[PDB]
Amino acid sequence: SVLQVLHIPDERLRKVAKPVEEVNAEIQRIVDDMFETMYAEEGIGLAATQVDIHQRIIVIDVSENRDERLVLINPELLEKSGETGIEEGCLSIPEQRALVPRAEKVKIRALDRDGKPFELEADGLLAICIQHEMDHLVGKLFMDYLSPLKQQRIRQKVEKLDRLKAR
Ligand SMILES: [Cl-]
Ligand code: NI
Repeated sequence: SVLQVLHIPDERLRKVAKPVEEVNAEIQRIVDDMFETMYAEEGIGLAATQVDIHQRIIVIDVSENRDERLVLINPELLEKSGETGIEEGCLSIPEQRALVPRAEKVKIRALDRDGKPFELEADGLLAICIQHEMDHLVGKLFMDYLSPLKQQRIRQKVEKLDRLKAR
């Protein structure tokens, strides 16, 4: 099923996710719904926080052909290096953008969809998306990296867009 994605200024987006205790049937269903939602929204990543489920679960697909599913359950950042930054969007901040400074390279450990442990070294867009999505799990949004005036403008624009969509 496609789930609702929360938009700013919803306070539930600021909630710090708890670790997943056991990757079970419930967790696998959440993962599958998150993929359905991410693809339906034409996004490249989604955190459980964004769908009002406050557990450390991320789904990602940065591929052009939309056929490279990555699941991070309980991800932990092991190392980071380099400097990068692109214009980022966010499904929770619809249609908005900002240049966000990030690490170019990250190494993480996590559990996959079957609950099997793995490690991953990532760079380029994948590394940027991992960091963006991991931020969500600690209640942090790309807005938080910006000036107060820019944050105000972004909030106002999302609020107007949401009124318009609310039909
Ligand atoms: Cl997002
Ligand atoms: Ni986001």
